[PDB]
Amino acid sequence: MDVFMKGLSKAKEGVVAAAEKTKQGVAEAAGKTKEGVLYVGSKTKEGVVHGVATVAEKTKEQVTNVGGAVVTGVTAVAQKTVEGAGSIAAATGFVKKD
Amino acid sequence: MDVFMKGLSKAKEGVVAAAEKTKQGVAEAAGKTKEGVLYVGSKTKEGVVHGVATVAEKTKEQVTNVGGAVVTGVTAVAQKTVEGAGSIAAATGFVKKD
Amino acid sequence: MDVFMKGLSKAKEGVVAAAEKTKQGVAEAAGKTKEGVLYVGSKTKEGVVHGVATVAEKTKEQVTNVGGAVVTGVTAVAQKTVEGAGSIAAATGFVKKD
Amino acid sequence: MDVFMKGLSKAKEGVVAAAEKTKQGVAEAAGKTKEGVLYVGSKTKEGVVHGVATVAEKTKEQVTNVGGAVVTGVTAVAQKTVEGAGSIAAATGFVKKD
Amino acid sequence: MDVFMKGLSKAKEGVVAAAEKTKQGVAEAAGKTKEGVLYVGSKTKEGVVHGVATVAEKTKEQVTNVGGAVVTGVTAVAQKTVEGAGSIAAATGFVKKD
Amino acid sequence: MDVFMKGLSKAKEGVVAAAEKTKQGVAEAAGKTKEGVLYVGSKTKEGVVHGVATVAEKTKEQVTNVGGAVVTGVTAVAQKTVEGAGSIAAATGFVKKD
Repeated sequence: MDVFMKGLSKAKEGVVAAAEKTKQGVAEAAGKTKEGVLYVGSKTKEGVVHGVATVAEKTKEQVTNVGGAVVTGVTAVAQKTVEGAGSIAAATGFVKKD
Repeated sequence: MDVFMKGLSKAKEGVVAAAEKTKQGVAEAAGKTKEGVLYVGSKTKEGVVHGVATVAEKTKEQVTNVGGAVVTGVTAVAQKTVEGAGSIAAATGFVKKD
Repeated sequence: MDVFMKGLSKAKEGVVAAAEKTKQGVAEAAGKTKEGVLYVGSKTKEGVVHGVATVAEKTKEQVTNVGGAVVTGVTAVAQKTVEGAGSIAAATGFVKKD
Repeated sequence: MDVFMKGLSKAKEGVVAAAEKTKQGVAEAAGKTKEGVLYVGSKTKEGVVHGVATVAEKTKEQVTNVGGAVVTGVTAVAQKTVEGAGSIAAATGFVKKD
Repeated sequence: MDVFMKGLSKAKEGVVAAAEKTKQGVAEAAGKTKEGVLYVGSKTKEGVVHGVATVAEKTKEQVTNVGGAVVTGVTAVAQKTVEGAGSIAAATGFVKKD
Repeated sequence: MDVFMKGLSKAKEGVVAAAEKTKQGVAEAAGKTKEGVLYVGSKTKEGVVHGVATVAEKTKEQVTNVGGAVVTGVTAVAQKTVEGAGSIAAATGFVKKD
């Protein structure tokens, strides 16, 4: 079970170059992410919200937030004359300069 | 079971160049993502919202949010004279410069 | 079971160049995504909303949101003189410059 | 990949009875057999005979045997008033004797 | 990968009865056998005979045997008033005798 | 990877009865056997005979045996009034005798 590979796997005489993701000026809020996850015979239970109650009576204002991730604010990014955020990959092999 | 591969897998004499995603000026809010997920014989239960109640009586205002991810705000990005966020991949092999 | 591959798989003498996605000035809100997901004999249950109640009586205002992901706000992006977010892949092999 | 099964496989409410082979008075010599063999991505090399030489000169007798299995003799079986070699399988289920 | 099973596999409410092989008065000589063999990504090399030479000169007799298994003799079986060699399997379930 | 099973595997409410092989009056000579063998990513080399030489000159007799297993003799079995060699398996479940 060879699952996640970046290169030579049961191979011969390879020249591999692999880059990866970049981010420049990103503002995320309450996000989830799974990159390269492998379950084998497992049993999970993720991110549930259960049994929520909320009562109001003769009140003038009520603001409630329930969740896995609550974001109530400013998530700002400001850039100016920003230069260079990149993943470079170079590979060279089996050269015969004679 | 060879599942996720980037390169040579049971091969010979390869020249492979692989790049990857980029992001420049992205604003995400309450997003989910799964890249390269593999389940084998597993049993999961993800992201459920169950049994929510909300009562109001003679109240003047009631604002409620329930969820897996609640975002109530500003998620802003501002760029100016920003330059360069990219994934480059170069590969070279089996060259005979004589 | 060779499922996800980018390159040579049971091959010989290949020159492969693969790029990937780009994003420049993207604003997503409460989105889902699955890229390269493989289930084998698994059993899942994702993203359900069950048993929601909401009562109002003699109230002047009631604003409720229930869901897997609730976004109530501004998700803005502003760019100006932004240059370059791209994935490049170059491959070269089996050259005989004599 | 459910390959060899004798019974219920992803089923419900079954009554299965399976018997198997019998042998009574059998004489085998230099035989091969494969029952329930499964190869996955494997590479084998079985039972080869390679590069055999044999020279005679002014000799009065030469008897040679080369092989994977050489049997030069008596393989005999003798039975008399022999009784009973059989595989029986009985199954009974979901009976409602009222 | 559920390969060899005798009974219930991912099932419910089963009544299974399985018997197996029998032998009574058997004489085998230099035999091979494989029952329930599973290779995964393996590499084997079984039972080879390579590079055999045999020279005779002015000799009166030469008897040679080469192989994976050489049997030069008597393999005899004699039975008389022999009774009973069998595999029995009985199964009973979900009976409601009222 | 559930490979060899005799009974309930990921099941419920089963009644399983499994018997097995029998032997009565068997004479084997230089036999091989593999029952329930599983290789995973392994590399083997079994039972080879390589580089055998044999020279005779002015000799009156020469008897040679080379192999993985050499049997030169008597392998006899004699039975008389022999009774009973069998594998029995009985199973009973979920009976409601009222």
